[PDB]
Amino acid sequence: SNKCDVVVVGGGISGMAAAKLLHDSGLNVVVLEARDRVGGRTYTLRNQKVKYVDLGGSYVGPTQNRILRLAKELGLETYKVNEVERLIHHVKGKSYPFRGPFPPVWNPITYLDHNNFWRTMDDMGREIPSDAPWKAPLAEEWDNMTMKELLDKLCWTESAKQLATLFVNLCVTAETHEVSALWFLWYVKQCGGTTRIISTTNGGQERKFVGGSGQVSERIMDLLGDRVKLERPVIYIDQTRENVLVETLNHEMYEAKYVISAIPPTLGMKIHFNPPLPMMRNQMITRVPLGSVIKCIVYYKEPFWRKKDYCGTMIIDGEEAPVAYTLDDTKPEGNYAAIMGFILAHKARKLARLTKEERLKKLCELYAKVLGSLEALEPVHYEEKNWCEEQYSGGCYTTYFPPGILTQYGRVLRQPVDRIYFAGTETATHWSGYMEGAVEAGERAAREILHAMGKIPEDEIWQSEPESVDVPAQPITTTFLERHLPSVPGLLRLI
Amino acid sequence: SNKCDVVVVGGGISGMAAAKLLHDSGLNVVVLEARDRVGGRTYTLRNQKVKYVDLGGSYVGPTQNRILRLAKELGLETYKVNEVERLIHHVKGKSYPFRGPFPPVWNPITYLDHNNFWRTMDDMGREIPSDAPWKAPLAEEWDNMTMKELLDKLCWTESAKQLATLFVNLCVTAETHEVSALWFLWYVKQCGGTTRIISTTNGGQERKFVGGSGQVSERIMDLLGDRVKLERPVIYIDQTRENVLVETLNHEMYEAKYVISAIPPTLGMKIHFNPPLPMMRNQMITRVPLGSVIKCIVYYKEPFWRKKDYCGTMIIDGEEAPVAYTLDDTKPEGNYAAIMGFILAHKARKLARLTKEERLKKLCELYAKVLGSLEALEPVHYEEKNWCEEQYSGGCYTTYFPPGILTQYGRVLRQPVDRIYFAGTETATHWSGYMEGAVEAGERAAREILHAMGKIPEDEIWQSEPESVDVPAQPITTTFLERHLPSVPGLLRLIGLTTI
Ligand SMILES: *Cc1cc2c(cc1C)nc1c(=O)[nH]c(=O)nc-1n2C[C@H](O)[C@H](O)[C@H](O)COP(=O)(O)OP(=O)(O)OC[C@H]1O[C@@H](n2cnc3c(N)ncnc32)[C@H](O)[C@@H]1O
Ligand SMILES: *Cc1cc2c(cc1C)nc1c(=O)[nH]c(=O)nc-1n2C[C@H](O)[C@H](O)[C@H](O)COP(=O)(O)OP(=O)(O)OC[C@H]1O[C@@H](n2cnc3c(N)ncnc32)[C@H](O)[C@@H]1O
Ligand SMILES: c1ccc2c(c1)[IH]c1ccccc1-2
Ligand SMILES: c1ccc2c(c1)[IH]c1ccccc1-2
Repeated sequence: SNKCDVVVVGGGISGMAAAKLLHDSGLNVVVLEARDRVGGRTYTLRNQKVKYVDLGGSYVGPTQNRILRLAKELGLETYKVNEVERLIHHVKGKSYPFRGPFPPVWNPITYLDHNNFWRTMDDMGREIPSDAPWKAPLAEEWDNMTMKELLDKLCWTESAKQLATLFVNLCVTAETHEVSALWFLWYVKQCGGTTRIISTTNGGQERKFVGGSGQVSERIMDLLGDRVKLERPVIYIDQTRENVLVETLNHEMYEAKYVISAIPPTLGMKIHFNPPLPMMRNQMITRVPLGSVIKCIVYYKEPFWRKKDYCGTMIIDGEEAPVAYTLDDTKPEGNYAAIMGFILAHKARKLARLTKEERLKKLCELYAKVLGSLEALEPVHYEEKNWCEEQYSGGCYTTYFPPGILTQYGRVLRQPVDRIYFAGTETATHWSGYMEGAVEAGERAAREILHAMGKIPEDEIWQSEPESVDVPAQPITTTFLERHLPSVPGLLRLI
Repeated sequence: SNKCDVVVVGGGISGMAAAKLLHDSGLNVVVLEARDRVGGRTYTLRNQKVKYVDLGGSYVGPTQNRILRLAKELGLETYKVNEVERLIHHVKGKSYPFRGPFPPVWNPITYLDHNNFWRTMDDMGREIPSDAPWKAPLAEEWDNMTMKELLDKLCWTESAKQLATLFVNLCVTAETHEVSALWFLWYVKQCGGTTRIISTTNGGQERKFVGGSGQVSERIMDLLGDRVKLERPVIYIDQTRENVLVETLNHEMYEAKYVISAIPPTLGMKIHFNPPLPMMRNQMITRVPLGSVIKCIVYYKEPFWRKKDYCGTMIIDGEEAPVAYTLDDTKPEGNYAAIMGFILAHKARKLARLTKEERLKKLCELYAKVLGSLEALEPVHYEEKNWCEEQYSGGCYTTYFPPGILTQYGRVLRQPVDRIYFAGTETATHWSGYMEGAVEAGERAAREILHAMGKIPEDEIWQSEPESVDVPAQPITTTFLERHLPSVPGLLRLIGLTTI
């Protein structure tokens, strides 16, 4: 058997971050990665036509200080997602160009409804502990409702409901009826709230890595060399003995003092445990699916939308549109002009049955309508990735919690099981579901093990992160009117 | 590599029924069973104190003809669960003895609400195809709501809502808020409806197997001999070559023309697939958890409840009661007096913290109050099984579908993946979640492979089952009043129109 201090299961960002921290501490780490590549839910494809493209996780932003610090240490640079020109909200078959993070509404009733919806999500969020959403004072009430129910309750307008729906679909690549209100509200609040999560400028979509996010995992793999074992899917973990035994599908045996599980919680199901997992984890890892998304990048000779003062961001309401949300994916040099769009939630399932060429045509025709340009009909290249297909991801971006699960099982997610500690973005308390959360969880799990080894004190397991100098956070602000305008039922009570 | 025609993954009733059918058709079958035993979610414990006790699936009933036929063929007999004396509905700290399948109410408004709740469950069920619940006209609308939301819409009394909630908890060992309304309405409909599923006499809980339901799998294992491989958890299935390769955790390799997956759908995750599963299945097997239950059996010197004219059936409403439902589990001979109780859904999680001795005390104190009997405080023995703990079950009784899942993923539950066919009770179209469904699905998967091999025509894949002559099904009947009494909103609509 191959003997080491710690086996890290999964060479995604979380696993790689944990392995790098343990390696840097002088421990012998081995990273066992199921795939023939590192990066997991990050994947950067290189070819002459795109140079490079992120087909998985890509965007980083302010307050994601851990992924920015790790990336900078590995010699990576960020550039800003193009948000110079106008965003588009495409509503009832018409493009409404706008500026700012939130699509505007003109109907005064609809305005109150929209304002109240975003405000209420953050108000509810403020009662949900980041590290313990199940401790929210109304945790049971909110966990026992879907986002669909909450939105049906809150939204007096079809307009607000459709945008809130799009927002849920885009945040968590799931339907409003699929997810716990408590979990969703937690999810938003632990990314710093509605503005932070939805924003390009000053939000989660501000930046991308020059040369692609896959370089974070690739360059930690560069550092660790042969400590990374590719095509080593872990099938079995045995903690009955002095040392933990980790077995891979190619029959290899790894012996460690401790294990970090840096895989999506539900992919814990692909590992056979001895002894059995405790009851609550045994059931938890069956209750926590990942969302559904196809990431699609259409390439053009030029970023022709910029000529019409569109930045390439499109928010596209309604069932018919295959893509509800797009960003400009042009390279910082202004070449390899491209529009990135997500086919979200049920549409990922619906449109997966088409050919690549058919999806390209649907995307091109949608983009020609929304951008109002025939140039959208003349793609020079197309790249796409359906994350629903991935045995070793389960989906993207992340794990959602259906109604009732977070309150009953949420405490389990990072509870050590003897000498197995849990990393993975799902176990983060901030930007859980992001590359940031991956780094937070990997490093926290690694330091749980350093604490178990008597190498660090309890108070050093959870470590704050200095703010990035390259990507500083600007405060999230609201207006007096946004804070105090009445809800639609608020305005009715008054009449 | 160990070569055969069909590898069956899982030695529950479904995989055993599949293996038996294929074996009986002249094929070379292997059953790869993860545990040191067969039976899966069925498990008959034997010791001197209890003689035998089903800690898992136990009850069979009218319309469950496939399990009755399979059991009978294996030499098993059934007996009737005790329903001679009064059932108890325990609501708000008081016991109300009654007779008949549904706890009665006297309050006329409450009467219309209860009547309408049960009627509406079945009315909605009649819209849902057993084999394609996603084809219900309102499939999307019903699949996008929880049972909590549907009860909130339907129940105009707290009384009906509390009984309805208990009904859901008891039926699918899940909270009303955890489960799809479409799926739950399908689930009840595919068991023959509210009366059939809830009833002891003339329903799902009418009978038990003499000696325990574990005998079904054990006796099929005896028939198959060494073809059943215990402690062979499957870890890897490879379909990239001419023959399917199935690898187990101990590194044994099996080579087959075809595979039957007879494991709960989500436990499909414990297998690494080459090539990868198609997208829809890849995601479906992460979206379908099993419910949560502790089955608890408290033993007494005598079935002392019978002397107070109580059959041992207690429907116990509300949060404090660890157990919401009990049946007399006394042996047919009248000895090893016992009360079987379920600790359901969240209470299974909540009370698993306690010691066995502490759960026993809580159950006795409950039974003492519900039965008005100090004798309930004098148990002689106790057995329990928390199914939440089982790596190779995931829970009990069965897989539930959270909102949105059944319409998006439902269609691939039993869709073959190249040379893998899917059995297990979850893939049944009648009494899915039950031993009956396990038999239906195992046999159907087996016949799919027989069809793929050109051994039978397509029209023999799905086979009807002759009605058991031993457990005849009384039809489910409604009275004129039951069909036409207005809902509470129907009564209110009538009152509106009279005053006009
Ligand atoms: C897919 C996706 C993700 C994504 C997103 C868009 C798409 C289409 N956009 C994002 C974004 O713009 N910014 C961001 O921060 N995140 C975005 N996401 C999410 C992001 O990619 C993930 O949160 C992050 O990559 C998660 O990292 P983590 O390290 O937690 O998880 P992982 O990448 O899934 O890595 C797990 C690795 O484990 C291997 N694996 C799985 N099972 C096994 C077994 N049994 N044995 C060994 N290895 C295993 C996986 O192969 C993977 O490499
Ligand atoms: C647990 C339970 C179930 C139950 C119930 C009460 C409880 C507490 N009450 C019931 C009742 O009164 N009447 C009834 O008809 N059903 C009742 N249920 C449900 C019933 O037990 C189940 O529907 C039924 O037994 C399911 O049979 P099925 O054959 O579909 O599935 P299974 O029993 O889970 O068997 C699966 C087998 O597969 C093995 N396994 C799992 N993973 C693997 C891998 N990777 N490799 C190989 N084998 C695997 C399991 O060990 C199991 O044996
Ligand atoms: C709200 C709004 C937009 C996004 C998100 C949440 I996760 C993300 C990743 C890439 C593009 C866009 C998003
Ligand atoms: C409704 C009512 C009662 C039951 C069921 C559904 I699954 C069954 C198995 C054992 C006891 C009770 C039940």
